[PDB]
Amino acid sequence: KSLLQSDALYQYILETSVFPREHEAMKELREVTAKHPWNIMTTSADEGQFLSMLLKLINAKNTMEIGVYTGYSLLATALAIPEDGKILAMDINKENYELGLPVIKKAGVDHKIDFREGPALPVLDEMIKDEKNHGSYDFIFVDADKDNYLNYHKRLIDLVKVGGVIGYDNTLWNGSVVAPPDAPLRKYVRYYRDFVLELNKALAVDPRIEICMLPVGDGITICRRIK
Amino acid sequence: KSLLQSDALYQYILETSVFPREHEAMKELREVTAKHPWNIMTTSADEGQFLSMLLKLINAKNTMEIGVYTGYSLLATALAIPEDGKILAMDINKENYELGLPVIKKAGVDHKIDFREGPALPVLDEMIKDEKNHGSYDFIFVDADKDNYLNYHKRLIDLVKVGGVIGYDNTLWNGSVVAPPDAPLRKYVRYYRDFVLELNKALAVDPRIEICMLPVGDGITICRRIK
Ligand SMILES: COc1cc(/C=C/C(=O)SCCNC(=O)CCNC(=O)[C@]2(O)[C@H](OP(=O)(O)OP(=O)(O)OC[C@H]3O[C@@H](n4cnc5c(N)ncnc54)[C@H](O)[C@@H]3OP(=O)(O)O)C2(C)C)cc(OC)c1O
Ligand SMILES: Nc1ncnc2c1ncn2[C@@H]1O[C@H](CSCC[C@H](N)C(=O)O)[C@@H](O)[C@H]1O
Ligand SMILES: Nc1ncnc2c1ncn2[C@@H]1O[C@H](CSCC[C@H](N)C(=O)O)[C@@H](O)[C@H]1O
Ligand SMILES: [Ca+2]
Ligand SMILES: [Ca+2]
Repeated sequence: KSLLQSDALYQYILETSVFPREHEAMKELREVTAKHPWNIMTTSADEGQFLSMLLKLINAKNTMEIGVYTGYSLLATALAIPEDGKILAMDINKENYELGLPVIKKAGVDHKIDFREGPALPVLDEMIKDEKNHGSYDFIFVDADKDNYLNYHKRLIDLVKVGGVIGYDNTLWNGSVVAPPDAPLRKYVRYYRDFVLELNKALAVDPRIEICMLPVGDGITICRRIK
Repeated sequence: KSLLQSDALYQYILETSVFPREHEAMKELREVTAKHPWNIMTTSADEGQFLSMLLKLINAKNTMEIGVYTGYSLLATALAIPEDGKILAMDINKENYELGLPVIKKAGVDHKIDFREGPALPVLDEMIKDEKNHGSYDFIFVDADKDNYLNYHKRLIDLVKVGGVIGYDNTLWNGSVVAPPDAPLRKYVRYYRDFVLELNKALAVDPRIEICMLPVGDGITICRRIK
């Protein structure tokens, strides 16, 4: 499903504004992923289209992605940034990443990707220690844990430059953020729900960023660093 | 009512992301606009936060607005852009602008507007004649009539520069594609749905832009100029 009022409205957007003129490598990868068990996690085409737009608009060149899976956001990112662009991508799996890596290579853009297998926090902590890494990123996309978002934000805010933009994905969490106390949901969404609400409250109050909650995909909260 | 899954969800977005960080008087003007005698068309609380983000992200300085009325989106733009730059508040026909100018004046940011009254089409045509008004606007937001959109685009595509970004409101027109010819929809909406459906199809195919249909309010299509 989606966050709009009708699956038809959503589709109308896809059929008229996304699928036509959408590279193909995306189409390919989106096809490969459909065969995989956890494909429910791949990000939507409409949202990859928005990310493309945004990347272009802010003319980003150096970026980071936490939560790669298969590679949809990644591919989208690499096809948008300039030829000399660079992306630091982190995921705990890796086998899932290689499942899509063939398509990224087939789009001749895999060279902008530095994949690192393993938990993201450890890495973040080591980067903080080097003052050279501070304010060194144009864009940072966060589509991983959830119970770890606030933790990431603590070091991410010093890694993104003032120019800004950190994207926290899934902030509307399937709407569960307003589900009536009596409408049983999947155990995982019920679990991650407390963290999202908490995450959102913190972001709304954080003086170092500007923020915009866009109901595209499962919701992206765009944060622009102001200090 | 919004275009999202539920009113609650839409409220959540405003409750957590807008009202709190919301600008000064955005609620003033918003309360004012609610006093307007006709109060016919819609005024979304989630647009200001969005244009603000968009505008600062592209570092807009020289912009233009076509279709004011109270000036809500106009205020937002004025507040979001630098005290430096100016806004060619192109025009509108009625003086609902006058009704809100007090607030925009009170928020002291009116010194950026260059309001003009009466049809803009004539004005665009003029501007076009001088080969130097081509690619001189950083951003253009169109929330005018509807049958004039396609007519404006034909001109607007030359007034915006590289990234430029032209935005058009109500591009999803409250749920355009309803149940096939058998839906209980007012004649008023059915009349304009025709121009939207068409506007959408054209925009989706124009090779000079990239576009992106975002579900903010009643729908906003962001167009980035590439050719
Ligand atoms: C970390 O986590 C993450 C997480 C993600 C999350 C992913 C999403 O996919 S969001 C969704 C994108 N994918 C989807 O769109 C497809 C998901 N499927 C759905 O949305 C569903 O169709 C249905 O929910 P539902 O239709 O609303 O139904 P419901 O459970 O709320 O049910 C209510 C009725 O069912 C029925 N009922 C009773 N007991 C049960 C039961 N045990 N089970 C089901 N029904 C019932 C009764 O009649 C209920 O009514 P009442 O008795 O209370 O009056 C599903 C939620 C299962 C990505 C990620 O990557 C970064 C990451 O890291
Ligand atoms: N602590 C952690 N560190 C790094 N990656 C993690 C993580 N916890 C979960 N992940 C990963 O976060 C991934 C993101 S899934 C969604 C995003 C992806 N860019 C896409 O568009 O498909 C999960 O697949 C998972 O393997
Ligand atoms: N030629 C014209 N140019 C601009 N606006 C016009 C117009 N003719 C009529 N209008 C009136 O302009 C109104 C604008 S409603 C715009 C509201 C939106 N929240 C925003 O601030 O962006 C239309 O509903 C219409 O009745
Ligand atoms: Ca996601
Ligand atoms: Ca409007």
